[PDB]
Amino acid sequence: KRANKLVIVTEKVLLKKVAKIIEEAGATGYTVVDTGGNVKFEVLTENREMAEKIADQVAIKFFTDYAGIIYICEAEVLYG
Amino acid sequence: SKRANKLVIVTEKVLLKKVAKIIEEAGATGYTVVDTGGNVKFEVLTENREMAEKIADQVAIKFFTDYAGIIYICEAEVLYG
Amino acid sequence: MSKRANKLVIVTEKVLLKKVAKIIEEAGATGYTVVDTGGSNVKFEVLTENREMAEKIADQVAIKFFTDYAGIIYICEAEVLYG
Repeated sequence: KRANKLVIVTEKVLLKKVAKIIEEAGATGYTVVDTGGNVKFEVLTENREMAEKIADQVAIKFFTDYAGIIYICEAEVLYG
Repeated sequence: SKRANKLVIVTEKVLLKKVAKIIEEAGATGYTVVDTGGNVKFEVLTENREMAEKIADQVAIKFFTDYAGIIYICEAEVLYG
Repeated sequence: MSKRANKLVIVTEKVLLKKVAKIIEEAGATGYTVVDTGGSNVKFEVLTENREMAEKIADQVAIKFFTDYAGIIYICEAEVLYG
């Protein structure tokens, strides 16, 4: 099944706040890693709409005050 | 340049050695492994689709009825390797 | 609104972190991610302006280090939403 792999790279301080947004958006799960260049979230979303809803919330709420980038990659889910 | 399958396996850290063995025994030339929250995340650029699916089937069938996990594929264009 | 970009990923030996970071920056990359990985190794991810930049960075890293150090370089298509 084709899915959207939404990736959010932002400042580590927003880890708890962004994780809440992902969960409240109805994301079934997500990965989070520490990165240099910060924290990187990866979320396979049900549909495009959910990927965009999470992206819009994060951006609108934190991207005037915080550094970050958001992107989508196409993923084909085999299991899970 | 060559189109390849980037197989990604996210599962519990306890299965690191077991999953690594499956990748290697499938004939994977190499793989990346990282610790993750939300766990261990494997990334493997496979020769062909068939090998990507073989590894995915093996891991899922063997561990997923007992452990948490997700397996997916992303298209990658290999420039060097 | 949205823009397609090249997500260049470089996985190599941790010893080359500083050297590869310098190549990315000198190529004109606006930013990049770097993580520690097993398989120590280091993984860079760079969303490049265009394909040409992705390939310039890849050619420099590969030609200058891959005969002596281990590594792979690939590109994945990314759709940038914010940033």
